[PDB]
Amino acid sequence: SMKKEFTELYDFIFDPIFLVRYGYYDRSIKNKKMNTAKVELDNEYGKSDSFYFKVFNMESFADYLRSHDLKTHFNGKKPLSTDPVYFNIPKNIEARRQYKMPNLYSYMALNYYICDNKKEFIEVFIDNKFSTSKFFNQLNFDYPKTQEITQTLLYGGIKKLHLDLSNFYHTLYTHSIPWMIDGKSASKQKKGFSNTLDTLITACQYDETHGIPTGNLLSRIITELYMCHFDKQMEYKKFVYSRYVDDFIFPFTFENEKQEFLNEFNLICRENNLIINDNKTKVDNFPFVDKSSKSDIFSFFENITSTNSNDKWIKEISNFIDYCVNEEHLGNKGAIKCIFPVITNTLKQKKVDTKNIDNIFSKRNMVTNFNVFEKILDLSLKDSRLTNKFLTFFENINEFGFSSLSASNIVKKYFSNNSKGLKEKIDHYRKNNFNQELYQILLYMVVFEIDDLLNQEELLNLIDLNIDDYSLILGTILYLKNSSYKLEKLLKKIDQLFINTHANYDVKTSRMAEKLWLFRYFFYFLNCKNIFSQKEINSYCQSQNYNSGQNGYQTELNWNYIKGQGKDLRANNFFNELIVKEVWLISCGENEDFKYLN
Amino acid sequence: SFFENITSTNSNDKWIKEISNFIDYCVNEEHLGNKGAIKCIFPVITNTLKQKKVDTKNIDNIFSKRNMVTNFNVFEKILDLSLKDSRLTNKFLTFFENINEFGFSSLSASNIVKKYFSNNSKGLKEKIDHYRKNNFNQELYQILLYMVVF
Amino acid sequence: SMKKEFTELYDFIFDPIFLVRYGYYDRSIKNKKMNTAKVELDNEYGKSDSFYFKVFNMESFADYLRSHDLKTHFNGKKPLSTDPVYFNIPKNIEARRQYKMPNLYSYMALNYYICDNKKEFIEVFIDNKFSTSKFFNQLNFDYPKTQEITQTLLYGGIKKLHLDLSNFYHTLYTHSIPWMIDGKSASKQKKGFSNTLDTLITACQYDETHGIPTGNLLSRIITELYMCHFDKQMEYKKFVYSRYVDDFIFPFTFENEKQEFLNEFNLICRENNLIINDNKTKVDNFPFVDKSSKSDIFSFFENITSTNSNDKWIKEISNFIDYCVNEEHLGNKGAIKCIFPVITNTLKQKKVDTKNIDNIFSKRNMVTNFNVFEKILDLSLKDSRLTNKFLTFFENINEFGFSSLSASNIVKKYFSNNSKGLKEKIDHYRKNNFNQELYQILLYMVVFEIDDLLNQEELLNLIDLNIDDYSLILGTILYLKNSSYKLEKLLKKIDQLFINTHANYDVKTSRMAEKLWLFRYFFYFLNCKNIFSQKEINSYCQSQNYNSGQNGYQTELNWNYIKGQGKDLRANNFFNELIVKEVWLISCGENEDFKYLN
Amino acid sequence: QTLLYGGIKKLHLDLSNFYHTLYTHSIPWMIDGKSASKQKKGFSNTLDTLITACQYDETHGIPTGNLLSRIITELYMCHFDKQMEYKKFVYSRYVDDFIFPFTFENEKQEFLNEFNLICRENNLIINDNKTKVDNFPFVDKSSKSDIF
DNA sequence: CCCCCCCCCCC
DNA sequence: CCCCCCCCCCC
DNA sequence: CCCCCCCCCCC
DNA sequence: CCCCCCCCCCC
DNA sequence: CCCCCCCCCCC
Repeated sequence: SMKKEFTELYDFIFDPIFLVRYGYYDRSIKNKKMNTAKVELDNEYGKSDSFYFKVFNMESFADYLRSHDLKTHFNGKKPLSTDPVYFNIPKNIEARRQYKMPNLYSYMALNYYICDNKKEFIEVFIDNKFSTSKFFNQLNFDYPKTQEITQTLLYGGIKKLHLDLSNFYHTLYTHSIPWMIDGKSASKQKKGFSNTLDTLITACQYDETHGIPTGNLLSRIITELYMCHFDKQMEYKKFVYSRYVDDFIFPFTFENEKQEFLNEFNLICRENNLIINDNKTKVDNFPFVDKSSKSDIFSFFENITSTNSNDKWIKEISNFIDYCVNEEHLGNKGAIKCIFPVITNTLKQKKVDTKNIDNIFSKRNMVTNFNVFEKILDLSLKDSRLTNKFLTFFENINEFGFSSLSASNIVKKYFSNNSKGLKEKIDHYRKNNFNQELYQILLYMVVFEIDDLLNQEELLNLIDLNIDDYSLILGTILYLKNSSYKLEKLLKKIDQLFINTHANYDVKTSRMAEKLWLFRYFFYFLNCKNIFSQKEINSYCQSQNYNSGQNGYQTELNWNYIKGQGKDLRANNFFNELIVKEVWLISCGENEDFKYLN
Repeated sequence: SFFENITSTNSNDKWIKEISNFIDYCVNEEHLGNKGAIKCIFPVITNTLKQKKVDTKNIDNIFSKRNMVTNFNVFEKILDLSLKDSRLTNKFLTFFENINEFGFSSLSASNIVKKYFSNNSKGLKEKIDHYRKNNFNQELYQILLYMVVF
Repeated sequence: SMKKEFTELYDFIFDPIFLVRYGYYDRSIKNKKMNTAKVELDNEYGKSDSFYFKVFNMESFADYLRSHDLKTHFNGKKPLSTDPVYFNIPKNIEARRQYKMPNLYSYMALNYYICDNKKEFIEVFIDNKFSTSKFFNQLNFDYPKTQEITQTLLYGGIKKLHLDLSNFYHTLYTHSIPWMIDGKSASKQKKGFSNTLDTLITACQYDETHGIPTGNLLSRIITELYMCHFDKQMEYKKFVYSRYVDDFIFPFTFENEKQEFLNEFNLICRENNLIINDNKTKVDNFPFVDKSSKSDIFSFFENITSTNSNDKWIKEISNFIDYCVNEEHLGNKGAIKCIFPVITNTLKQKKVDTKNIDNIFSKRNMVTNFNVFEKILDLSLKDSRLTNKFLTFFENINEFGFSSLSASNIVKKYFSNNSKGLKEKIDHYRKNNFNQELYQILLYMVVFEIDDLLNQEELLNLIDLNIDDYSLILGTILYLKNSSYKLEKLLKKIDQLFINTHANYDVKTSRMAEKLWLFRYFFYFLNCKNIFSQKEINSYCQSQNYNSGQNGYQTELNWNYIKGQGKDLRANNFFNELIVKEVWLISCGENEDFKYLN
Repeated sequence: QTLLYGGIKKLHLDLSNFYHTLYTHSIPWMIDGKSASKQKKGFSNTLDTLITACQYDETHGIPTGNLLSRIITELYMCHFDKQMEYKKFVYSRYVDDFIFPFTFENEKQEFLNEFNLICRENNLIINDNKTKVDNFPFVDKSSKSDIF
């Protein structure tokens, strides 16, 4: 039954371990058996578009949860307020979009509350008919199935009205969530489900009521609940439409239907402080335009075989990249995303031999200096949202036989040829807080062993304020990967950053409820396993004249002393429990020395 | 040449999705100014089904299958396409005649059209009233002819 | 000196009595001597665009303040939370804009706090150089002077960049006010000036942190402080521009200047959760376009004299209206606003005799049935933001000699000819909460003695939920103006409304901290002076079987019983102090019988 | 494609009527420096003399339609390229079709100023109609895959 | 995971 | 035509 | 020339 | 207010 | 109809 498929999917999804192991970084899996009871390191079952799993993942945390219960940390009535990792990404070539990756403690508080009240979500989701977003790309509810549902919903209509909400996630008033769930006139008399949910959301973003912490699956689930209650209001008024998150497709024939729909939709938006993006409002008349047909794209390679020469494969792949970039320019949404999966699947399906793949992607044409890996790398650097897809593509063809040393040399050569523009780019994103672009550049330098772009001085200039946690981690990794440099300068930079960050806070505020919680955990976890040698930390702190004590040297660099400071130590106790059990949140590679090339 | 790389060895699900994408593609072609593209949908689907040499029971499965999760059926999509333009009534009924000869059961088609009409009864009654007041003869004719036939 | 003119203006403005007498309804006066120490009723010195002064004004309250001190009501640390009057107005022919007229108690709390900390505002305003909005159209800082300042600020630039903030007032995060004033990294540790200011603002909108309560002068002053601190940040980075509220005019010559400005402006907007309206972004190249020249408009009437016939005056005025409507269509902002003042000033300056004015505006052409007052009335009904300008124009020409009975008959005839469309309009705005349009129609019916449009049944359908206070007052006035109808049905409607409104609240919430505070004050003030006869209220409440008691009949209609209910009675005590002293907030006319035709 | 790496935007520039209005005495300017035209007998001066002899001592334009003209024009344009490379710019040129890859508007403006300066020095005129910036995702209208 | 056909939307 | 203000729309 | 894959840009 | 020239921007 | 390749335009 339809109901029973929905129920299976939602009992899979609404599990705390699922919700952190794939939810935190917004990962999707296509089969329940992918959710193995072991730590996954060498492969990736998941599909994600934000963060590189081989460096940043929740596998160790999920393994910890699988055997030990952290319910006890999450019984205090008032949820602890914490600062998230602010991580700004491109919306397009011009605009920006803000992610907020919550403190893991606040994430887990919200996570257990949502799984404890999962029926609040599941009854509405299963009763809902208009949402194609209430599957969250999980299991087998992929893009063609959601388009099938949308097509069914658009029956009978000679016209389509398209409506969008402007800046929906990022300006959503969080106290309007209980209005949508329970009725606005019942907000005026807490202790209910929706009020507590709002409180935990604001705790995830430091009691900020402006917007929802975007970039994770719990936020998507809460937003979907909000929007399915919007859908319930519109359905009680007897309207039929398709919604993907905030993209409303209204089928209609007569203008009175359209006008009555617009009045009702305007009314609910005004009641809940929602704003329509009037730029995106458009009526499409039949015959309907469809710019997102992907048939030509996935059938680019029909007439090429493994009997074709490696040169024809190279030129065909190059033409493919140009063709999909042009398709995306023309309005074919997701065409650039399609380049990497379909190249990989064509290489697998045409059954090209490993040594032929090595020749295809490692060949440098002598006259033209052209190499097709370099073209694909430059394409990925054109949009930092493509970082994960590019690195997954590299992983796949490296498995297919493309040598990792050859890839490292190609990326090194690319970076040397473009070093000046790349340094100007790094400076641009550092001044303007373009977090994902800087992250992409540093992650490529970490992955492909680029040690020539930035010297010691620029690397230490990376460790400063207005740098996101992930970039701080990647720069610190770049610095530790170079054995020539000595650790005192990094210790000084990190200490300065920690003190300056704590200076923005009440002196009774715990460190792990503050900004840079993830970098701090990285540091304390490294120090706990002597990559950050305890002797040289002692030397640095002697140089700084810190007073010793019962726990140690009374510095921001000493977790033994830090874990006990602050009035509320709940986040500190949670992260100390993680540190003692050797739960890592940042993967240091197979051999603990920060190499990700396999 | 939409259907060059599909064969009778392809699964019925791929045939369903390929036909759906075909309909969307020709509707977009007609929107872009390709005159007669929507007319082309029915003859070339029928000729592809004949030429790919798909078996009668496979045709029955292709056009009678209701996907349980999505409630999608490809005959219902083609029927709704035909109701989008009443000049398509004859082409739709000829297409139904052809695939019914190809093996698609007439009782299954009747149930599919009945279900479509029940789900859209309110809008269809408003449509009937519209064409009755405004003398839209072919639209009313198409609706009543579907009710007679199915 | 420049400083000393600024100082004079700001010591005039930052006075509590000024800030309520002209600030509450956003009124401007051109001379300090207009701020008389008496109640103004028959004339209006002020200039306002929102609410009709002859019905809604603060003159009685200001007279009360002038002799008695209400500081004592405003010493409790935690400000009482209240609901404002929600009053939605057209933004244009399509979009809407929300006003929130605060509870007078919360207004006065904010008012005294701001005047007590006026130096916080005045130092920044006087030090500011980029704002042409920091004069609030007061005294002699009118439109040409602000344009003079803007012109000076735009010197040296071959290009202008225009930037706007989208939905600035209505989506402003109120906790970002202390960020702008003090620095965002100092929000994390209250008791300071900016935090208390934020708290009083949210108290004005029922502890809602989404947006600023728009439609009054205190909101404009707070928004100007916010924006002048934005200007201080941009000036420290050595940029020069003109700002009107959120309209940024950046003068520049080279594209590097423009790009650096855009990066800095984007950075501050991202820091303070401000969103640029990317639709309004445009660069203008010299030679510069100027679509707002008003020279032809104010010189339409140069070649007409009082020796011209009344027919030529009629036709000239008609052509004038068409010409300014076309000017506004072409992008001449404020051209339609210009119609009424310049017609009035032309009639005064051409020195047309009173009987000639009567003939001009009262003449009905027999063949064409055309009357120029009816055309101007229909123009005003085309945009409800024109209500005040139309009624001021009528007041002026009525003073010039145009008979009020003739105007009443003309408006009556108009309303009879268009009764069907007008009833459909009334229903439209009632279903869709178009508050200002409904207000305009009911205010015309009140002013011009229209008693034929709506019978008793529709008038009682006016008294229901989702109707703003001002429309509720105007409908109740329409009902009391008709002596044929008896008062029991209105008493039943009003009682139902009061009970239903209190049902949305905690049972310990005081009535005058709730929605419909202004309607409730209207009712209680009428009952206190026996327009709402006490005998017939007793009869109604006997019919409803209310239990009597120490104060009276224990109903929502009895202020004696109502004033003592609720845990916090501060708002009730303040409004009871107003009621006892016969301070009215709604003018009932010269002879207390609700006639405004003079 | 290799030359256009690293760029989020492309600037397209063309020279108007390049072959047919090329001042032939500007060839020694491009090859040797304009301030060295004022004191012949050198390579570039003799080359200019033979070109004008091919078109009846006409100094307006280059005799178009043969490979020697293409070689001389390519020498001229590669010296233009040497001037732009010494100022540390990277672009693709086909004859007179300049494809400038860039990311920030300051790069584009500095390139435009330098290019304008050299064009003014050598009596070269930009076809302002063909000037356009393309933003990524880039348009490509010349795919021949369906055709072949 | 298992054992042809895939691959895209949003915030 | 008579005795200021005019003057244009359509088919 | 020799022995699959080609084929187009400019002036 | 008092005693020529005015009149418009925003939210 | 018979025995590969079809299939569209208009009024």
